[PDB]
Amino acid sequence: TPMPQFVSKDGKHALMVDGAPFLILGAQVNNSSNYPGIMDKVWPAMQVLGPNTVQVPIAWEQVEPEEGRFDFSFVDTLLNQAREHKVRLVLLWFATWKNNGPQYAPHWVKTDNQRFPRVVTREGKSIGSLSPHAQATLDADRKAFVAFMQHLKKVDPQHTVIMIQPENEAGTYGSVRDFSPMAQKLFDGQVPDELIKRMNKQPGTWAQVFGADADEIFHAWSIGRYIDQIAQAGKAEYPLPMYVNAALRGPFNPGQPGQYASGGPTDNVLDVWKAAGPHIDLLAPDIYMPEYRMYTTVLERYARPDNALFVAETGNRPEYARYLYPTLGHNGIGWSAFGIDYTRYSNYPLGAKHVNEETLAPFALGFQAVSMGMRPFAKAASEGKLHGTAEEPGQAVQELKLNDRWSATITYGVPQFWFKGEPPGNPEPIGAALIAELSPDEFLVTGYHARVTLHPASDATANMIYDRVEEGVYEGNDWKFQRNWNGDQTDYGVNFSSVPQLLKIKLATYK
Amino acid sequence: TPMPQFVSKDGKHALMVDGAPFLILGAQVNNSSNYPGIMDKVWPAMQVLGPNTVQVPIAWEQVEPEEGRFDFSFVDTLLNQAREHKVRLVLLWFATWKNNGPQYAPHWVKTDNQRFPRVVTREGKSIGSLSPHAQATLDADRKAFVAFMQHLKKVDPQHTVIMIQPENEAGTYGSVRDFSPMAQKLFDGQVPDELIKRMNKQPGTWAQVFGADADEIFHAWSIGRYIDQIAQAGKAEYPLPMYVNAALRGPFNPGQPGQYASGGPTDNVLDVWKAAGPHIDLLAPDIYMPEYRMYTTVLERYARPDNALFVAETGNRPEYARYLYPTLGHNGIGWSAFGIDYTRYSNYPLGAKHVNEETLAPFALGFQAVSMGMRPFAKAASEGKLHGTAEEPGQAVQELKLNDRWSATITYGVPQFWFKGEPPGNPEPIGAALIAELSPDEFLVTGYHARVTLHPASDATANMIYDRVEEGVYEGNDWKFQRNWNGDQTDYGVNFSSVPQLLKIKLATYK
Amino acid sequence: TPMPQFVSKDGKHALMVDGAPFLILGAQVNNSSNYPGIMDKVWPAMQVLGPNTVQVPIAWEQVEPEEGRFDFSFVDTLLNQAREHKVRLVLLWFATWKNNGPQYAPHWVKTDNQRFPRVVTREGKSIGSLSPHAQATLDADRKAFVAFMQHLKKVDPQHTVIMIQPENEAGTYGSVRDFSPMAQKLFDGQVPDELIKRMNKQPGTWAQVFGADADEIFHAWSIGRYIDQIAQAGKAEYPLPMYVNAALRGPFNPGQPGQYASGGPTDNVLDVWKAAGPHIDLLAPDIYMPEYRMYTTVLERYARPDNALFVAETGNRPEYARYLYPTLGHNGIGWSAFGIDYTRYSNYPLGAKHVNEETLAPFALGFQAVSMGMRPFAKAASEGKLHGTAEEPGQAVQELKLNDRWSATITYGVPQFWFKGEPPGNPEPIGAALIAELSPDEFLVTGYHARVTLHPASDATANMIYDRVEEGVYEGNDWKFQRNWNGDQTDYGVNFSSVPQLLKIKLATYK
Amino acid sequence: TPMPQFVSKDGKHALMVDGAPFLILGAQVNNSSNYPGIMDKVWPAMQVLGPNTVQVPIAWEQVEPEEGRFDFSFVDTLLNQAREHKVRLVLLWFATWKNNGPQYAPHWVKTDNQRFPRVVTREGKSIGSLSPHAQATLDADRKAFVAFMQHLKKVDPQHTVIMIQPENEAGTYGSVRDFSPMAQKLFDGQVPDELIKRMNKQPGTWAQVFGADADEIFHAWSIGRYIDQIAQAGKAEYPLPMYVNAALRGPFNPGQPGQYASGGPTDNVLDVWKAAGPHIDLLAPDIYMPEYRMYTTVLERYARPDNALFVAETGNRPEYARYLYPTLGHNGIGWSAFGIDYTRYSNYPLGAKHVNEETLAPFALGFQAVSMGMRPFAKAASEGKLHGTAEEPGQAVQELKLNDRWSATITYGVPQFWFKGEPPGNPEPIGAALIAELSPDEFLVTGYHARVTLHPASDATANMIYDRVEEGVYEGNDWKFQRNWNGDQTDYGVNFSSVPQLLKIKLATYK
Repeated sequence: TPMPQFVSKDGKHALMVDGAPFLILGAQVNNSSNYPGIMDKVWPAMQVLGPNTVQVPIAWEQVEPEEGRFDFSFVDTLLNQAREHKVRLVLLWFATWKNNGPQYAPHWVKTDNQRFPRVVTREGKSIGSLSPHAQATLDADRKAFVAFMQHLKKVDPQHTVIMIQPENEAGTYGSVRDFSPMAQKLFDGQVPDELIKRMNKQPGTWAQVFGADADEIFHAWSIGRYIDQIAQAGKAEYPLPMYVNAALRGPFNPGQPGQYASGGPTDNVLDVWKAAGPHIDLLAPDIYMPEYRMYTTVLERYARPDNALFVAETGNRPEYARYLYPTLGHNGIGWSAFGIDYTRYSNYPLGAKHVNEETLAPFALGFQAVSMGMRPFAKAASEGKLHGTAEEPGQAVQELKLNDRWSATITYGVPQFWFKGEPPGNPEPIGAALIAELSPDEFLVTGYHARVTLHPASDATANMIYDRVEEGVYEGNDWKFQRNWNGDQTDYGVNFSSVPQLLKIKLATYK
Repeated sequence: TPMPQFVSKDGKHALMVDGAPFLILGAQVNNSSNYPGIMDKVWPAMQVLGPNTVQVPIAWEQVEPEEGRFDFSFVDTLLNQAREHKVRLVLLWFATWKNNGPQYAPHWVKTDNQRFPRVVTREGKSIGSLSPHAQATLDADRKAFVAFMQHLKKVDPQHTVIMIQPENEAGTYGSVRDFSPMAQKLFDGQVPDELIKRMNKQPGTWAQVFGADADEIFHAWSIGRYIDQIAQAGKAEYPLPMYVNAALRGPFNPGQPGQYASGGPTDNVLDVWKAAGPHIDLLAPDIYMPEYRMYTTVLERYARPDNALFVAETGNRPEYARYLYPTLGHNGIGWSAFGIDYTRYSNYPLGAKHVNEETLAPFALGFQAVSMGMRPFAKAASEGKLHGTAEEPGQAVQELKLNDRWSATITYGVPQFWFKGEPPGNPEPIGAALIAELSPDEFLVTGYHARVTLHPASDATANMIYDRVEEGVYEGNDWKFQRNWNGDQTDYGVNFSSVPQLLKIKLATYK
Repeated sequence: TPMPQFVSKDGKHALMVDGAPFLILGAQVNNSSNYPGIMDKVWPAMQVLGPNTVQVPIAWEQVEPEEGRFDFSFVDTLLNQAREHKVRLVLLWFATWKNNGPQYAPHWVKTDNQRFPRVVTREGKSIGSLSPHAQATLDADRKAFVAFMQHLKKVDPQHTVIMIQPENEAGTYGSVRDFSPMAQKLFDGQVPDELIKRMNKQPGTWAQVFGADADEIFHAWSIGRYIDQIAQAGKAEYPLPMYVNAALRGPFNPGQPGQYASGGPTDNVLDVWKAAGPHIDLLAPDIYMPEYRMYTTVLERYARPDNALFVAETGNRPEYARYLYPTLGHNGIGWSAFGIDYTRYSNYPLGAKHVNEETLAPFALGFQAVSMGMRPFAKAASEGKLHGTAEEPGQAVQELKLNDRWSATITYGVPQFWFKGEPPGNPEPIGAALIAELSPDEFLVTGYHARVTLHPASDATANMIYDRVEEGVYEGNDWKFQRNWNGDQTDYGVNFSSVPQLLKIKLATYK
Repeated sequence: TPMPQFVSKDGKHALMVDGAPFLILGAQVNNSSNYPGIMDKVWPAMQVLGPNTVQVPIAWEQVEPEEGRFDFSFVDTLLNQAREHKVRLVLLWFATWKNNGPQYAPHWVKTDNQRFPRVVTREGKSIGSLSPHAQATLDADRKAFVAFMQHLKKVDPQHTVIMIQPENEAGTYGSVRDFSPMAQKLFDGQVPDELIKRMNKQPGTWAQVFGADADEIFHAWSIGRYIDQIAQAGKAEYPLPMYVNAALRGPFNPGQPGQYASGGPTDNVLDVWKAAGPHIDLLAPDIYMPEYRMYTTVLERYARPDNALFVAETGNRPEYARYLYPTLGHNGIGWSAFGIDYTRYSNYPLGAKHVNEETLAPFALGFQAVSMGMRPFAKAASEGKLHGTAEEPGQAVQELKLNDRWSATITYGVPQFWFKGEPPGNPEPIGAALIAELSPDEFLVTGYHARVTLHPASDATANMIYDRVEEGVYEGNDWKFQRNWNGDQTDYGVNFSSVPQLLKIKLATYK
């Protein structure tokens, strides 16, 4: 009965849950959906979407409303509800930083700018972001987080909670770093040796070592060390996997640090964050860029040999749903949609104007399909054998290289039969496909609004035979056969529309 | 267990109901919805709208169909039904005047123009309005009203009925005053001393004292004294608060008296009516002017230090619903929509072509929101601490000054998140906000189709902190907490859509 | 317990049913809806429409399928069903003529053109209409009709059946008369004395007496005498009222006889039919002319001092519904819509493409309204005191003279409140009003999509007072009060929309 | 209690089921709807459509997954379900050929191109079609088919299964014939004597006898003999009727053999297939040509004196539904729509994008109408006395010759009453009519979106009388009368809309 753990070796990764790889199919409630009196607007939405994991804020202001006086009653209530509604949990520690700011820190923290000081701009102004350099703020956050992880260990031997997110989009808007004297005395000092090593540099001060990027790298290092110390102390009580989430900078035309949240784990300081954070298992992007080229580039930059891809947040508008499968195709640990409840809040223009059964349906389709084979899909991801893709506007055909023997053509917006002319694509980009290689000649295949045409990748497989195309579902790891597709259903690839269908396809050659 | 009473001192007012301030959230049935056989088309509409007070006609013709033979059986039935359906009552005495005319007076009154004479025009014609100068008509109305108030005292110790409206839009169409000899002998006489005092004038006859306005002021005085005598005699039996309602003249381009109902409490004879009517607690406007500038000007003119604002009637078309909150913002006693039943009558073009759940929804939203905190809202109004505003077409932003420390920006038609560009306003003007100052740093806030952004009003509060933003409801005066809004839900003001939500917002500063 | 009877004296008429005047609010099933196995598609439509009288074919071919072998089992079944579904019946004897033809005569009649000969054209051709001159055909029809009326007397002491229609649109298409030798020997003879008397003519042969109209008048006389003899023999067994129905000729631009059904009771041979038919109580028009001027002219021509108006058939398209009230305004005996069942037959373009709750609603509204006061309305018609009108396209205002004291203005398509501008009319012509004078100052008033404004018709009533405007219903002749309309509901006339409402309006004058 | 049998003599044909002629009103499930776990998406669609016969694949790969190891469990389950849901079955043997290919043959067949060789092109390439010349493939298919028919005999004494289809669209895409040496040695040989006889030719080799068509005729003969041998061996175990289905070549502009499936029973090798296949009862077209002229021409070419017409497959788009009645008008054995289940597969553009109650309704209408008289309709077809027609775009009138005495005019898109102008046709071509001659003067008539006007075909019947027009249904062969249509319902022909109605019309003449 092992607890959840994150493993990563030689560029292959797994979130182990109950002793086997697990893929997070996640939903995050809105930021103020973290009280008993509002949960009856959370669970009905989850029942429609059907995530296997729900992200919920655990606010520092609610568990330590007065210093030393802890209250974990909402954690207790939430664990009971998640167990009743059959989901795992990822708890979000809203503390020193939530979207750069201290708004979720307790009254006795965020109103006391002397004991818990804010970042000071170069021009001398205090701004709405707590300085990472103050020992008092670190001590207070870590104490509450330690008490949190101690409580969790006592009341969750079921391991309902599988990961913790310490802080939420840490970083600073409105200044590249802290310019207070306390900060400057550290910025004037020598760059720590660990960072010199990891960055392949020569010793010196921050200004000497990093030049024009010293301010931003200093801030990223200082935030990273701050959260790493919290993660280390919490893991000493209850060593759940832990990750931080990034408010992104633009992948192609980023602004200046401070326009984006400086110091957060943005795509230019990933090495700094890895060096600062040996106790942080991964750096997760929060992706609200609906354009295909931007979204998929962010996925590629955060999927590294030293970083399992977890899309911790993404939009809940219907065009976002299709990005689930390409995310899983990077063989990370999963993907989560943000803003899933019926509280009538909307983060439009980032997300949907409303959350209801219609807006959730495109998301539920993928969650249902993956859930039909989640443990085999997760095993495949743990071995780097998952492939996934989403439809790009203006391109009705994609090619997926599977292995030496087979490839898959993905065609969007076509009939499930012979068609004349070039594939038109779906009227809106809504298609996706997901393929796991189970063995060299057998694949798990699902998709929607799309045709998947497996075909030979070499002369050795030119004489292709469909041996079986079994529709069915897995119970855990046991395959439950429904029917063998054949005839019209495989003559023009295998075609998916709007219902979740999993196909276990065994290929052969005639000899 | 005190009876209802109206208190007013130094420009602050309260309708005391069950020993505490009360705000009327009212609905008035149509003019012929005052019989047992039609009430099953009243209560289903009230169940949807959810008023806390219902206005119903009590017709002189129904309670004294023959002289001396009183019948209060409908009053009895109505009290039972209002108690069953959990509303308070305001009873409208349809007697000497209903919309200037005697149509609701009994057969033995309105067919006898000798004993109960009509106004005579300057040219000698009797018109459809009873003369205020006839002692017989005053005596007969007052007798029936006294018997009415005696009956009410006996059968309503519960105080279901909280106010009485003697007469209904008294005044005269088609003549500025009565020109009959009976009238002229009074018009030739000396202006009574009380009116000379209140009007800051020198003694004389009506023509000497008031000049070109003598005819209209004489008529207003004479009607005012007539109704005051009825109110005084009724209050001697059962001293419920009492008010009269005004058919309005145009605020900017009024016609001549007689085109509008001359002698009624129009905005140019309010002092005359106050002098004539020490036993009439307030002069209430009936507002069927949907244009923002006209509607809000009428509110300002009738909200005086000597006159608590009560909007006794207003339209039931959807654009009217938003005027509830600016009305309450004048710290009067409430607001009532006219024409609320399912009898299939329509007073379009003044009001809605139909009354159903769709047309009532915009009204129900505000009634539900205010009802969630009605007694605290009424306490705030009794202290002059209520603020309210409605959306004006072409203006997407309003500013509300709250106190020395805080103000509120009201923004219409915007996302509940960051938006680029100037606020567009709602496509139709439908937004409103209502704010009560509970203490210098704590406010009750609700609105719809609107964003409320509290912000510093002085250098002393520049370092603004949201201490709590508690969503919840009051049970009487006891606050029932649901959740604390934070994060996305307060980063861009607090945003309201189409559901009733009450926020108790405590502000702080970091130090 | 009297049987139904028709009375007519000095231009005033009544269908007496159960000892008092009765107004037929009728529905006729389609022509093949006269068998047990199809009645379950009749009664559900009647339940929606709510007629008080249903017309049903009784086919000669079904009650005498072989000569001498009578079968009245469907009559028995139908009486049971009409009693169960609470309607009266008018039975249509489909025999020698149905729409000019013998198609409903038994096999042994309509296939035997020797014993039962057809009309012969001038050029020698037999056409699809039976000759009225053959004694064999008269004898056979009359025998079956006598057996029919004998059976009815035995099995209907309840008087479910209130009238009989002998034949159905008798007349001849394709020839003005019979030109066979049998016919010519009668045409050559002397005009019978009774017809010479009634037509104010001098004796002679048909050609001498009537000139160019001799052929058509001869045919009308001969058909009239034929049916009169059947009616006389049937009435001798069971003297129910009896009427014949007319396929109309054009009121303004009629064709030639034979294009229209020559010999039928068309508007130019009404005197001939009255002379030929002393045992036929009335001549009823079948009106499928939707244009206002044509429809109302037909009503005027068939409403005579010697002819009570009964609209035996009219269209079931929605524009026809409004013609009910002007029909009743001629103080005849009622009005019936044709084609009322759910068999999925349509007589479009004459009638509606479908029969369902939507197409029936405009008809049901009037039937419900009249049924709320049917016996008082019928009493008023029996005295010539009913007034009715329907909306004409392009005319939004009509005036109804009621008596010396009062008139009514009918205004179409206006608000139920003050409106600026000229009345626009309803977008389609759908309005109607019905007014019964109960006494000189009291009226029964109903309407739909219309305003009724009673107003003085003389200087004596200039000082008009609404004494009562009672909404309610009658149970038999007992008035059941609901409420008194007043205020807004009578300030702009009394306004009717889409629900059935009956108002008993007592007018007064102030003195 | 006879088993099903096919009889054909002198150009008249019958499928005898339970001892009497039977007309297949068929539905075929999709190609992968042949497993227990998917049948719950078959029967709900059949319940809506209401076929009397369902076609289901029986796949060689499922009944002999390993050689010698038979498994008929799905056959057993399917028989139980068809009996429960009250349909007959036609089982489709998916074996050596399914749409030219071996995809439904077992693993040990289709992956072994040595023992079970594919067709070789002229240029030397193996293509996806099994060669008919290999004795091993014939032996293996026939063995499995024999075991299949043996099993069926044991478990289906109820005769739920009425026909078998050996193979499915046999033929070859991509080559006119096999060019392998094995094939060429047969092609070089002498044409068998039976084919020389039937083709009215002189002896010789294939190239000598048939010239430019030798390749295609050789292939058709070789496939025909292959399947005939299977049919003969299966019939020896259980002699159910058997048929083959044809992937069609274009009727007017066919491509080359190999573009269409060469060797299949295309319209140019019907004589070859008749000569090769004395044990194959008929050659059935699969018609996915929606254009009227192409569809009806295919019907005419496959309806031969030596070939009963069975439309084994046709489209499930709504325009196809109307082709049922003209198919039955060729006096064959029935008609079946392809793709009838709720699995969410679509063979659009050939068929409908979706299968649901709306898309099935036009098909269900005809199935319900024919089912109301199926055994009399089948008796009439067995005697060549069925007549049927469908609406052609641009032609609103058709004439059907019935016999010497009567004809029927079919008019599309007109009212059920008199209309002015030329018939417009239905907006889309949707009408059809079906007429059985029961005796010289009595007909069974049904249709939809159409008028049927019976009229004289000779001077002897000029004096036409409708004797009876009985609406009703048959229970087996017993007529159950509902009503006699007359009057309006027969004055303008008999008119059909969207509900199933069967009329038994007896015609007479008056004398």
